[PDB]
Formats: sequence, C-alpha cells, structure tokens
Amino acid sequence: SFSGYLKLTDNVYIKNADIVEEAKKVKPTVVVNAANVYLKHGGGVAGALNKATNNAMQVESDDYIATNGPLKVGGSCVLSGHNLAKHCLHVVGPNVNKGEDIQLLKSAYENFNQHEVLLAPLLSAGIFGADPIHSLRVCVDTVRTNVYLAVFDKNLYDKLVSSFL
Ligand SMILES: CNC(=O)c1cc2ccc(F)cc2nc1C
Repeated sequence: SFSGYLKLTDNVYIKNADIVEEAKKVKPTVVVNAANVYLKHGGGVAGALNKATNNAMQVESDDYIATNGPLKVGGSCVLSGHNLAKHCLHVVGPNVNKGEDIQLLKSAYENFNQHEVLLAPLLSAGIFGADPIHSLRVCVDTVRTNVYLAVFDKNLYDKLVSSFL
C-alpha cells in the first residue's frame, strides 16, 4: 500500500513525491488528475499523467469530450487509470490564472468523497495559480475519505507540513 506518508489528520496524508512515480509504484484504485474542463492534459500534473499513459489518457479524454461536452469548473469524471491506477478521477479545480472563482475549490474537493481511498495532487495548486497552503486547508476541511497527497516540490512540501494548523 502507500508508504512514507506523513499523517496530517484522521483521513489526510502527505508525501514529497512525483504523483506519476507514486501511481506506478502503488497502482492505487484511484489517481486524481488536476484536469481542466476540456480534459486537455497539456501541463502540470495532467501533462505528466498523460505522458506516462503514452497519450492513451488524452485519446480516451477526447472521446469523452466529443460525447459529453466539457466538465464544469468544480466538477469531475471517472475515466480509466491506464498503467497508473484502476481509475482516474479527473477533477477540475478553479484556475485563478484564468480568472476562475476560488470559491469553487471546495466543490472540486467534494468529488473525492465519492471514493474511499485516493492518490491525489493539491487541487488548483501549481500552474492553476491558487495558494497551495489554502488548497491543503480546503482539502482537510472538505474531504472525509482517505486522501494520500503527493506534493512534487520539496520546498513546497516542507512549507506545507511546517505551516499546517
Ligand atoms: C516522470 N515524472 C514526470 O513526468 C513529471 C511528474 C510531475 C508530477 C507533478 C507535476 F506537477 C509535474 C511533473 N512533471 C513531470 C515532468
């Protein structure tokens, strides 16, 4: 199972790890993708997860979008996890660089509650522009299921653990 995680609360754990490498080692039931409404996995966690699937995640996502249209900001969809997990929960956090509403971050984390255990990144963090300390706070105050957070950046990981209330 998951190893080397620091327990923050009854149900939230955190580790300084590359979510792609973490997904391949563990092969969780669910890996969370930091998706956009179009499921266009270009950069950040999305580009990295997609590149690990040899673009199979993007091909599957384009078929999903052609059939269903785009997701909502704060929404999600369950697709295959390919070589990384049983499933991939594509969650759309607000992108503050695209002027999207930060209040939608709680709605985005609510999607995690439909899954008993997940390997995930901090939503709206990184290239999405939100404050990662705020994202971790929303995560522990919203998610009730078991979440194993993978934080790529070592200096951000230290700042998050050392500042956690
Ligand atoms: C094998 N690793 C990767 O391909 C990789 C992983 C990342 C994970 C999170 C992130 F936000 C960025 C990452 N970037 C990359 C290139």
